[PDB]
Amino acid sequence: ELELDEQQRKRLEAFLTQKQKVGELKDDDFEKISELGAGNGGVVFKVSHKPSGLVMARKLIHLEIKPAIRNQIIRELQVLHECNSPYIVGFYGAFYSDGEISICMEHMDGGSLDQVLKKAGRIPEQILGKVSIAVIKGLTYLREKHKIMHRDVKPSNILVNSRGEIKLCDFGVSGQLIDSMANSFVGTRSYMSPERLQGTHYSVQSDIWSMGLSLVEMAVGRYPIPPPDAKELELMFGCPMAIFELLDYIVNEPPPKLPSGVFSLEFQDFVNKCLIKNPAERADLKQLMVHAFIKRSDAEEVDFAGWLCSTIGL
Ligand SMILES: COC(=O)[C@@]1(O)C[C@H]2O[C@]1(C)n1c3ccccc3c3c4c(c5c6ccccc6n2c5c31)C(=O)NC4
Ligand SMILES: [Ca+2]
Ligand SMILES: [Mg+2]
Ligand code: NA
Repeated sequence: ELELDEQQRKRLEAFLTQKQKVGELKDDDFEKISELGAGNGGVVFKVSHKPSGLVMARKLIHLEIKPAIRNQIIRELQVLHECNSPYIVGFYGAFYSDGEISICMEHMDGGSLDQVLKKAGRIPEQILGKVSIAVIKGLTYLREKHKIMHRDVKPSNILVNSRGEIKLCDFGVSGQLIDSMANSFVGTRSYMSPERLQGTHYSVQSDIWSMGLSLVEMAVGRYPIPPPDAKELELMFGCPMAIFELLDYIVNEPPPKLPSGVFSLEFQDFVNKCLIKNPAERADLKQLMVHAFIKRSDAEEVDFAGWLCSTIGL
């Protein structure tokens, strides 16, 4: 299912063309255009690579560690240079400098589905059908060609742009970086599968669960954990807990689910097969790739770009 499209394949080569001319990334070649978002561990800025004129997203993570340690990280990130999927943010290059490690990539003017949600309030099903295909497709490539998991699926990790592109970002690739980052830098797991919340079996199934949870929140408009009362259900459509509480409520409670009537049965059944606790029972990639929801959505002609640009102003 990793086949390529004409327009897509043409866009994949474009990046390559540019990436070639850019050359070695140097700290003094960048110019801060603005801040994009606070990503746990470091910060993301909208920079300008003066020498090339290109606009990029520079991730900065301050890690005062031994040189060999740093030179090590940069060695691991060199892997992202091989990732070529229209469902994953284009990588430009990484490097260290004066205390910080820089991760330069492709800028996504659409932002994260996290912000998009806030703007829209709640994403339409037909739209969520495009995201599913994207995320679903992304994970496959991450495993198919790159034999690695994502390990961190959430609305904030789903970047989109004015071209109607949906790509994933924030997937671990450097063990050392994670090690050094694990220091003070630490994020939540409220989007993680229960299986992992027990040091048990964890594969793409863990990502598939993450997605399922995200899709619901985007569809409903809020975090679907725990299950919102009926007062809101009839409010939002017509019709708190501690980081450790949810972490367990997620393990000792019935998985969330999309409210009936408002959504399509196929979609409802789709998420459900995603939020199946037992990673063994939960649907696998190819299983979802051929799920009625994905087939119906893959066929639907949805102008994602238009709706997005209209939902955020763009
Ligand atoms: C709260 O926001 C986040 O966690 C983001 O994923 C979302 C936010 O910053 C983060 C840290 N982020 C990241 C966290 C980790 C890797 C990449 C990003 C990231 C990228 C971009 C943007 C972005 C663009 C426009 C508005 C906000 C944006 N962000 C990113 C990127 C981008 O255009 N290209 C990569
Ligand atoms: Ca400098
Ligand atoms: Mg993260
Ligand atoms: Na600098």
